[PDB]
Amino acid sequence: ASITAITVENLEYPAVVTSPVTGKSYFLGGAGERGLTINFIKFAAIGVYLEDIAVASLAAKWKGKSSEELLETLDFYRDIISGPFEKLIRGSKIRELSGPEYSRKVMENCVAHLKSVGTYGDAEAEAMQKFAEAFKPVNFPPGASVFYRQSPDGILGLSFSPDTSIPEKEAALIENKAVSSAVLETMIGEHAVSPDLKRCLAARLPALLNEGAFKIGN
Repeated sequence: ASITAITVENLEYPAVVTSPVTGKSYFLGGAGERGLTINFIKFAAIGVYLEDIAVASLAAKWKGKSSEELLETLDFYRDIISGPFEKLIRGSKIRELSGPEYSRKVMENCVAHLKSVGTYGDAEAEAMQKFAEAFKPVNFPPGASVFYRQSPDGILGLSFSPDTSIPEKEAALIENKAVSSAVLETMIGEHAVSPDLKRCLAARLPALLNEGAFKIGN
């Protein structure tokens, strides 16, 4: 039919979001849940937004592929993760979480990843320190959100909100190529814990990739 909003555990993810920081417009690629290993306890919801130009970019290699084919093609997610377009990730809590509580397990996966690809030098350790620091003064009562703005120019912007509305400014800009893609790498890349996100993107992209390009209006 047409692109749609996704609701996760009562956390609405709009079909379209426009960034107040770069003016770029994104479309919902998919949403997912993320919880713990104790009974599986769901803690947060996650939505991956891709800039509208991402469609033209992915078109040549992926238009025509079925959702079944996309889901199994690791190379599909590498074009999503490292594609020449901005990505926006919004994590919204189901269960209250302080900055550090949350930033804790996010940095875990990120540090691991960077280590397994040989890109975790001082610069990378420094950037992750700035990342931890941006989360310290923040708290995430259910409904509250963190917006990771992954710039194509190697910037990772960090925004925090009381609800699911997008902030007008960012609390921090982390300038490191490897780290900029790390967060998205941990959610939809090869060694992603939960399939939820990868499955959702495989499901909703085929419809789009076939309509050529896609511009979220003037």
